[PDB]
Amino acid sequence: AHVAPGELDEYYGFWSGGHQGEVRVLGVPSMRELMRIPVFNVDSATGWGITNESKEILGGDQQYLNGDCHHPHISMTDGRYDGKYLFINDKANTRVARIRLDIMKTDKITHIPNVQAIHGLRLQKVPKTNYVFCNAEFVIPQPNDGTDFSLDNSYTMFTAIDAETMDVAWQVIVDGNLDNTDADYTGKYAASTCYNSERAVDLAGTMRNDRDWVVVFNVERIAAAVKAGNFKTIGDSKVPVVDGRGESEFTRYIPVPKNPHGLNTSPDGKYFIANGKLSPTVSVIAIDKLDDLFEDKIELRDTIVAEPELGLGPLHTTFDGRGNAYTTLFIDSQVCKWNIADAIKHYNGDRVNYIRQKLDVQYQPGHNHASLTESRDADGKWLVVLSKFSKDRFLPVGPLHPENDQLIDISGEEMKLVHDGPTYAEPHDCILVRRDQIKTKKIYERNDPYFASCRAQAEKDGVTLESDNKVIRDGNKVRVYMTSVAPQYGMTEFKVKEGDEVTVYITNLDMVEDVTHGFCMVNHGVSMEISPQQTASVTFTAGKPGVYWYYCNWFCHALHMEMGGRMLVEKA
Amino acid sequence: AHVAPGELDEYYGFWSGGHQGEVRVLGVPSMRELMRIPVFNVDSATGWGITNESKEILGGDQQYLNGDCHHPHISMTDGRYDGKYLFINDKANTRVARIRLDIMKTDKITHIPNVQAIHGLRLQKVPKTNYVFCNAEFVIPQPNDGTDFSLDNSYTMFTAIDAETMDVAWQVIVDGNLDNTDADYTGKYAASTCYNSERAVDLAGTMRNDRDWVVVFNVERIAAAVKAGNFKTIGDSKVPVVDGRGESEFTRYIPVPKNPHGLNTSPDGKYFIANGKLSPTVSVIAIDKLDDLFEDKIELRDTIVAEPELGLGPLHTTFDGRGNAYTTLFIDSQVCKWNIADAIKHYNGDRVNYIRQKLDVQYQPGHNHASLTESRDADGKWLVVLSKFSKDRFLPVGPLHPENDQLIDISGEEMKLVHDGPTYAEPHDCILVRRDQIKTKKIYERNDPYFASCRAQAEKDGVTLESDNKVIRDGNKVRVYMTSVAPQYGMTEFKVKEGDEVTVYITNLDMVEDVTHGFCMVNHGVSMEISPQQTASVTFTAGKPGVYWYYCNWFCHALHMEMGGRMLVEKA
Ligand code: CUA
Ligand code: CUA
Ligand SMILES: [Ca+2]
Ligand SMILES: [Ca+2]
Ligand SMILES: [Ca+2]
Ligand SMILES: [Ca+2]
Ligand SMILES: [Cl-]
Ligand SMILES: [Cl-]
Ligand code: NA
Ligand code: NA
Ligand code: NA
Repeated sequence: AHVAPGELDEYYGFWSGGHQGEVRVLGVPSMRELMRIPVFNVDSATGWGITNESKEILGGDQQYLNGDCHHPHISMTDGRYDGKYLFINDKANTRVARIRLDIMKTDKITHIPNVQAIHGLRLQKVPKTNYVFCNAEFVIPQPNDGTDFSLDNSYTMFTAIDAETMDVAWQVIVDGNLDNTDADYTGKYAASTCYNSERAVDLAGTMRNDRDWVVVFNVERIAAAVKAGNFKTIGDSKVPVVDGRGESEFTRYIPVPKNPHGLNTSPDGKYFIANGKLSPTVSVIAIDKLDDLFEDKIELRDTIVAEPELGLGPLHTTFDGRGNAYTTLFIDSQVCKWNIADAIKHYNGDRVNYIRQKLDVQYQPGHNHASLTESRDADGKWLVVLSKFSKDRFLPVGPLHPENDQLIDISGEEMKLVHDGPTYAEPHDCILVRRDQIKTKKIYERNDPYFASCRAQAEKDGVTLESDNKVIRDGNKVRVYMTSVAPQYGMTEFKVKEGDEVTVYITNLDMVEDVTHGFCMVNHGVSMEISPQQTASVTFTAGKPGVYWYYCNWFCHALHMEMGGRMLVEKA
Repeated sequence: AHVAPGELDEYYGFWSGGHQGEVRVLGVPSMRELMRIPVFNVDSATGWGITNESKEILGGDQQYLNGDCHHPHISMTDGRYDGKYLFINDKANTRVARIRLDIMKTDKITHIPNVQAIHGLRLQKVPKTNYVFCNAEFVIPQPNDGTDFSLDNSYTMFTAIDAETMDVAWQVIVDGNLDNTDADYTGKYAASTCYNSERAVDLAGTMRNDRDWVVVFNVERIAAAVKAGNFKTIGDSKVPVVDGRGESEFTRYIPVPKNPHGLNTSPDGKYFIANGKLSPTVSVIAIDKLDDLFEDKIELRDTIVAEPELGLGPLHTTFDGRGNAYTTLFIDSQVCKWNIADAIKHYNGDRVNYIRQKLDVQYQPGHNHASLTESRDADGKWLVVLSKFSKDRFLPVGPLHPENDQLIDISGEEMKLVHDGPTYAEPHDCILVRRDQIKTKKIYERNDPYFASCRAQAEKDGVTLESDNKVIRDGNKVRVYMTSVAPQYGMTEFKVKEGDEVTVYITNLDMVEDVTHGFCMVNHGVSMEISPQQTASVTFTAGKPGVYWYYCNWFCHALHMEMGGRMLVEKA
């Protein structure tokens, strides 16, 4: 449970940042934050959102200073984590990101078309992560062009992204809406919860139906229809769209009470578990019955093998790989341990006890996550419970309180609280991976894709980034290329005109690990990271005439304070 | 050392974020981050830098997405922390911020005129914090208007800000430059290091002189000259400027080797200690000799009562209140405990031993900070050492590594490492305060200054913020006022035209602690916090015609997912 100085954590944890927009890398079981990976936020330090390279990745037709990331998931090969990529949603500005786990940096951002608010996200497990599966939460008109605002004619879609290219593969129109999603251990099926079968905005409307549903997607049938050309398109997007509304070959709508929320696949591949939320239950769907259901051989509700009452406000379920499930009860403010097989007996009227233990948590739990739960190798060691209120649990810090991520030992029969982890607004889910499932680089190589655009521009200017310190004049544009070797930039002054569009490229020629440099231009609103063997750039408009200093903002050497230069801006 | 679940930390720590731009609130000795206070960064979650209230506080004539904050200090009454305000510098875009410690929010940002790169910052101690003292690091022409770029005619200034108004009080022109600063325990004196007596840009130039100096400011004389009207002004600023160059009544330039860096006041009020950096020394200046020096009764170097050799790269010194000092050695990667009285005897020629202990730290230490060191109540319990490299100390996370903030027990004769704390780029200094020295509010009062502007606009529109759900049209502006009680906004639909300038005001009517609401407009790049009894607002341009959902992004209730609404944008 404890990590001494000089000792390493046993697992990485990748935490969502919620509306703060980043991913946080923790060591488990120390629960210490090792790194922040900027995604949808703008990072003053590394310049994510400021650098040209990050801006290229972000794309889009407007700058967004925010995002809302909930659901981080790591790429799999044959149902085991492979450590290549992390993917996460953006509910705020309707995007999905991919993070490269070799350098812990975002490398792709995709805008999802003709939907709003990407919420649920999880990955194909088997045969490997070929698809990223994405829910859009909020129904909108199709197309959304202002000619018809009616809810009556508003819909959402389920989206599959090609994991390797990050281009959207296809979308499925559904009835109702989409909340959370998971995938099976064959590649054939994915499934999502719906809380708004009513397609309402008002609170009473969203709660009218006694049951909403889990919608199950026959990914095999969908992919085949898309391959055959049996699809349509919406609006300005060329993405293939198939229609899963009503009675469709692509979907099954299994009724589940009530405004259900989490959707979690058991690590033995047997079950999708929908969390009942307004219903004090979960609903256990037998994946091995879905083939029969897609042939209309059984009823929709025949796939339900258990629907146990657990307590008030079930939100999310996770697994120890020993046959138990752990479910957050938001209103009762507990985590409930229960046995799946015993709940199945109870549903059948063989009235065994199925609840093993309720542990109070502090306070109001959202997601929970057991170590390796999303893989075949679910190890039953650690359980993280991510609670949304902290009240009195930490020192007072004003009206805005931290969240509380609690680490619980589930290695034995009895859940035991070990650590209370204050966290800034606002983690949703997290994912734990063994140390040995991640392989990182300690320095860049000069062909790295993270500065492909810099190499391409340098070639146009005949600049050798590893060697040159040059000022290139291009009309109202100026490109400044500098090398850096601690504690010196290879250029200590340059001159431009007021209003010039200045781009500064810095290449870090240091080879020693951890010798990162920075670059900041005083009063010009720019900063960037340049780690060993990286190139990075920033663009800014030169301000009113005068001297402006630049300096290294990454303490790098005893002579760091002296690592700088001057930009001289002349009257045009 | 250890804080169990349900127990509280004994100290607050306020960490600088460096070029990440925020202040981080830690519990000590657990070393867990309790809260982030946005300052110069743009926070996707709370909307700091997006909300109208934060934008008014930031002011300026352009948006900055970045800052570089090093030096957090808390307001004092008679040399004891009083818990009212924290102040911090911005090196990147030449600002100073004040944080209100009742709500843990920035409330004032001041742009410092006619200087670049605010670095050193510390507070008046006695009789209380009336002044904030600020160093500007980089010499610039006066005025900085592009007519003369020469270093020969470039200078910097020391700045005093009125702590209560946050308006600049006066500035002092100096020779050389300014790095770090501290104040005495009378109010009369402040002092700064200089590393660039050469006023050079090139590295060899900045290290040419064997000695630079500590510049001591006679604050009493300066304030008198200003009150008498004996000052000038620079450029377009009305701030009073006095000239402390050369032989001046306002300054004394005590030679100190070599490119000295930290400047630290001992808690008995006896010494200013300059950290030698390129010289393996510190220089101990006796404050009780300064009156004699300002009457020319002693020589400049007669104020030096010790100049002990400690080791390679001394950067920052801190104090246990027992007569020992603790100095970071950046090159040797150690913290050195030494006895001040013995160093004075050694300087006098006595055959004595002033070094007590060298502890290896991991790796390359910058600032260090002992609990209550900046006050009379320096308690000698804890020492934080903030190191700039972490190498192998934490799990690998790519080319960019965390920093390492180490917690050391200094309560006894032997310094003992207790904890290694990974931190994101890049803390400089921190300040520790007892739990009982901070008094926070849990909910807002409706007269709070943090939404005075919202109140004034509501009044003009005839709106009662605590009761109204109204849409106000004013040309092409739309002001939308809503109340909120989780899980329902008081308005679930509103209509605007494409291109309208839409301002949404939300007033949180929940009264229970920790029931924070949020607000996000999908695809419009806005988010904001609304904590209990707060009002907050965001402004955005309505996009292309269509439906856009808004939702609460602060998990607030079991029905959080249903806390939404729609903005309907029509073609103009
Ligand atoms: Cu490069 Cu500090
Ligand atoms: Cu309001 Cu969640
Ligand atoms: Ca419903
Ligand atoms: Ca919360
Ligand atoms: Ca010098
Ligand atoms: Ca570092
Ligand atoms: Cl889920
Ligand atoms: Cl200092
Ligand atoms: Na099959
Ligand atoms: Na089958
Ligand atoms: Na099969």
